[PDB]
Amino acid sequence: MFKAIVSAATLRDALDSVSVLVDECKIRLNEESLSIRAVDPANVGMVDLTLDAAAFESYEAHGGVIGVNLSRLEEVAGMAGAGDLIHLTLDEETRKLNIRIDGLSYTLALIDPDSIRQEPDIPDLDLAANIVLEGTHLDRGIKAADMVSDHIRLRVDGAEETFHIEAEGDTDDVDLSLPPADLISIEAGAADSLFSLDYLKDMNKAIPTDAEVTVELGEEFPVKLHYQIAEGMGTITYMLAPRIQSD
Amino acid sequence: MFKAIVSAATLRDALDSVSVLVDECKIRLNEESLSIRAVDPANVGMVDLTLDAAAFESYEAHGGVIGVNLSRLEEVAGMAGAGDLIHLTLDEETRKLNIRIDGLSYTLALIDPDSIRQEPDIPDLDLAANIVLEGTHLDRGIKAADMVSDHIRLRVDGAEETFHIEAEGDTDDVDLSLPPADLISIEAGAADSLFSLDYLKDMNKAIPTDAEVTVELGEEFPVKLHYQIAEGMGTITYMLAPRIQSD
Amino acid sequence: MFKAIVSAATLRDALDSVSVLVDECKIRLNEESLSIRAVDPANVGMVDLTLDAAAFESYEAHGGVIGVNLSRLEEVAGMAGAGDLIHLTLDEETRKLNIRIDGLSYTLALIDPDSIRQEPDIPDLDLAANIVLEGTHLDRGIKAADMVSDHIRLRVDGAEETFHIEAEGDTDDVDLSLPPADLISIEAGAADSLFSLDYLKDMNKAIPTDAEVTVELGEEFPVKLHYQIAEGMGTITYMLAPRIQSD
Repeated sequence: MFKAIVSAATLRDALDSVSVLVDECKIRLNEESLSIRAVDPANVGMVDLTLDAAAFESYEAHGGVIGVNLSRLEEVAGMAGAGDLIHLTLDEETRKLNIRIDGLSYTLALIDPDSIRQEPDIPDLDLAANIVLEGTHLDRGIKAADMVSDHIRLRVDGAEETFHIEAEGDTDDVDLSLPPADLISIEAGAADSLFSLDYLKDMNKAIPTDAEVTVELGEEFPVKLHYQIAEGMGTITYMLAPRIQSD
Repeated sequence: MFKAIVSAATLRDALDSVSVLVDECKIRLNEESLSIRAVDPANVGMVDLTLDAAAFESYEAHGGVIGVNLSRLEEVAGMAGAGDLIHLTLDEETRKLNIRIDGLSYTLALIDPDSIRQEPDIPDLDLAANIVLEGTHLDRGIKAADMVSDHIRLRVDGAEETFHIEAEGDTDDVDLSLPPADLISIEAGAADSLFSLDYLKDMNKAIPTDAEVTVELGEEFPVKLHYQIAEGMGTITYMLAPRIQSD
Repeated sequence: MFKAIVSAATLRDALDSVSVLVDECKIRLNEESLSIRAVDPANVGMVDLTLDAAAFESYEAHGGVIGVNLSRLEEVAGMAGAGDLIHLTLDEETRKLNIRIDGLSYTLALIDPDSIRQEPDIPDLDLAANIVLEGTHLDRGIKAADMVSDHIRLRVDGAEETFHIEAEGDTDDVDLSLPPADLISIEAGAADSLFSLDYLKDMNKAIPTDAEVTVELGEEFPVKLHYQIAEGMGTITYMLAPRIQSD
């Protein structure tokens, strides 16, 4: 089994992230925690999720991987609230998924990990010009590029260190300017990258305010977003497809 | 006339209940209070409403029955709020309906009771295994069967006394378990019944939290729901069509 | 340039008013303030807006008129909140529009005032039977005529001084009765006028509660609505097409 009392609040954060990109979850429950990670069909979105130590009151595991009917758990798990603790009880078999929340017991027929889709790996990369900002201003920067230009610039190094999420389009443009001051941390390097704002939309559509956003900036490569979304108890790594940077 | 200062809050509760099932209201104003009650066209829903003593500051009556343009009063009466008192003034004629709320006077041409539809009667039944629960957990039990199975089980007597609103469907199921403790009252009997969750949906779609739900449980028969929805000033009796109980 | 720190709250009030009727804004920035005013295509709505002294912390002007891509500024300006101060910086050219809000700089290609549409003038009229009421009861009066009758009566002088927004329609009617008392001011005259409730809808769809509504009442003529929508810092003058007053 996988014994876990999970704070209710850790439920929508974990199972919603990949949603944007996959419906079916291959699930990995390892001895330190249980993680998640897949590429959407168009291969334009990869969010590696790693769930951490003591995020539930207890738990026991040894190997034990599951593909979950993510398309079904998605709304059923969301019918619950944060202030509750959750149980993950899956020792009987892999065809069912039992969960306990507010007196309600669930039984879901689960899929064998081996017949869904190949599971990705870690592009092994180390970028320079890494930035940080809170999710509220990061999504608000997205909301500004969400209609003028289609894709978002993360222009880094605008006269040595600087960031910019701007978008050029016919007869209208937009620039979000973000200096040092009151910007948690900086790594003042040289990289800037392009990305498609839409495939960013579905991604930060779930990130209101108070989530530290970390952007690994490099030149024209998949940008890495490192996150701890809830009380500071989780990560959601999003890589979006680059774009040629001319304009 | 029918002189009634009705607390605004008693307006949406009274005229919304049948809505789910009928558009046209045959209305009965008797000397203790004025009540309501009809079967939807598909004959899969009957909510007998009985309005009680002193729910308005005053009132006078002697016979006097009305069929109301329920399809029109429905949104006009809902344009008002609870914190107001309402007047029911209908002595001039039966072709109009005058009501007073916030300085706004209304005049509706009303229908003669005798040309709409037959008005039902009280199935005369006394069931065993009667249950009680608050509307918030009752609708929340409905929300759980609202997508896995189509109809809701009220399984009563799961090893002598017990209740369960579970729903079986291909490769996925669900069970809501409800013991004694912190369940206002019980009548520990033997009956369990099936019902269609949809025709329950429209019914408890209006019941958030804090409404005592009373379920007359028997075996495969129309279940009776007894209610006092607002400050504890009204009833809405819902009978939903049974279903064969195999599964 | 036009130097203006505008309270964020003055942004949605100013640019939303004409929206209901025009998409393209011919903009007039005069030495006391900058105003706005045009007739919708169907010529059934004219809202003359005049922005006043010190509504921004500072400003400089000399002539300088602009036609704005109102259809684009409309959602971009609304992506911001009230608690912010705004800058109107347009000295470089008339092809662009630069605005500053929360670190985000904007650049919009602007149109030359001379190629959009003729700009109206002030019907020069002085009516009698002028009324006043707060936007909350005025829109709530509109919400009552919004479904029974199509157009709203402003019947003035119902037995010397009185107001009424009533609407007659087949087998159903409605009347909103409004006396002296607790009705800020009156001018007890003789005029009553008709108007189309829809073209009033889009107009007071933006007026919740606490906005003084002033209705210049006369007989069958375009009614004038004088307003100060926000902390008491703006006007929106709406003239709606009369209607024959029979019924």
